[PDB]
Amino acid sequence: PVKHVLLASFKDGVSPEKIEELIKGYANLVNLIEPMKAFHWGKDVSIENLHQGYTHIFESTFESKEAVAEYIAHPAHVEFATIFLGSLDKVLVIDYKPTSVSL
Amino acid sequence: PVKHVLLASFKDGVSPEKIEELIKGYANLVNLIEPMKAFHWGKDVSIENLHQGYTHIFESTFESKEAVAEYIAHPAHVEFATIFLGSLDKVLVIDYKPTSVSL
Ligand SMILES: [Mg+2]
Ligand SMILES: [Mg+2]
Repeated sequence: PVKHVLLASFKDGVSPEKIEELIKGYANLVNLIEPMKAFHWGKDVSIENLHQGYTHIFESTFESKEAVAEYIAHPAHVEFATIFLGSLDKVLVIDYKPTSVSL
Repeated sequence: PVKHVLLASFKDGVSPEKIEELIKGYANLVNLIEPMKAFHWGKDVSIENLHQGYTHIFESTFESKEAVAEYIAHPAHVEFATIFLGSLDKVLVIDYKPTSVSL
């Protein structure tokens, strides 16, 4: 359905340990928030030098645009987002419905 | 394996028709380039106002980091990239190996 993509840069002084702690917390929102169905992440390993300072990507899966909105309004999201966003330099969010060249 | 993510903003004066033409061309690289295995895209429909001016996302799937490198070096990529990049304002690329909280 709808993929919720967040790209991030962790601020100076955020440890690798705090990053893995934060990522486990973000992923836990699957469990805490009904509409969020799955969570995957990655550290950038590109070679093109086009990452624009972002180092990580987080993708969460939803069944609809309305489900993403419910997630954003959910008090567990609002609480955790303060924690997570507090450790970021850069953030970028895009939501899309995966489309392909299909018949 | 490795997901190759490109975020884009189309420059002023690129028509919706030229965009769909360009997207069909990018997607065709699946066919032209062995290492590229699948292609999906989306227009941003986020509500958070965090998209940083990017409007589209393109995700291509590869089997390895080496396969992405082969794609970048492939002459069909080099030719088409001039065309596609010529119509962009903003571009951002990240490659990642999808990771999850798993046992
Ligand atoms: Mg859930
Ligand atoms: Mg191919």
